[PDB]
Amino acid sequence: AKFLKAGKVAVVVRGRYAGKKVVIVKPHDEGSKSHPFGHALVAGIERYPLKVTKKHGAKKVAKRTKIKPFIKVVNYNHLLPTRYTLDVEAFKSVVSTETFEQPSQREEAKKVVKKAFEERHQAGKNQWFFSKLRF
RNA sequence: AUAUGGAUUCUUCACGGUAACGUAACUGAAUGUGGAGACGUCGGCGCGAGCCCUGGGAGGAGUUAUCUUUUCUUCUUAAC
Repeated sequence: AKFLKAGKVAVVVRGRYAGKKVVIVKPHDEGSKSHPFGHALVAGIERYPLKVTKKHGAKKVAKRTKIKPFIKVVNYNHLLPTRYTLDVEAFKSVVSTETFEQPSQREEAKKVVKKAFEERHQAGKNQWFFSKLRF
């Protein structure tokens, strides 16, 4: 009866990313010395790709499909779990507790996440995840 | 009207905080939505400003047969 697993998709509810979909990578149920609460390490989308029609040229399609990712430690109370799933094995090793608290390692993980999201978006799958929420 | 500095970009249009949110900055046309402009009267209570009262001290003046370390007066600080 536990659903906050390592591939669950949730919606951020607070903190500059509210209304943006996210996928849980590493959960921490019994808190930690820092962040003494139930929290998860998540990677999400900050700038969703724009809709592409058949009239768009080669240059414009590549521009409109760019995705800007982010990584964040989020309290459980600030997430809204969904029923969707997204495999994270391609980038689970690069995001962890170590990659935070260091500016250089945060950017290295983000570009790896960006490449994974771009390839996932191409050859369309997980269409709900890449669709911007309307509110 | 315009230039320089700063900021931003090879992940093109910034990062931090669990969060409330923070910052020297940190593209946004049509169209749409929201806020400010924009609001009665009476009652007590809290707080601020000016005034009033008052202690010590540094100056000036008055009274002094007798008494009064005394009576009066100056000691101020704007927008931004």
